[PDB]
Amino acid sequence: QVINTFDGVADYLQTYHKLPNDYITKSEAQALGWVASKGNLADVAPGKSIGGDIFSNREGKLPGKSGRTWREADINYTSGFRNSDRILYSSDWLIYKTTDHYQTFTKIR
Repeated sequence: QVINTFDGVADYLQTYHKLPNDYITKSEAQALGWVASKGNLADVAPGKSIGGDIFSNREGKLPGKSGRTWREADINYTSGFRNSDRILYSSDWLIYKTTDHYQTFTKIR
């Protein structure tokens, strides 16, 4: 039910080409009552993590291709304020990780 680690998610993405069922976008989350400054995501959407939004890369920290879109998902989230862990996945399925809020990324896939 909750796939939120870098190998589990990497996994799921590669096989299903979509995020597991416990991910919702910032938008859906706001729709449910999340108020970032309150750190209450887990109170309005228990078991969910933020994920699925476009990640821009206009800074080219990630390999680019004309036509490639990047998406991100929060990793290791249980509750509270958001952490520094993220999964970055492309259109054409390259998978990267960041543990320092996009300071650096590592190829996973």
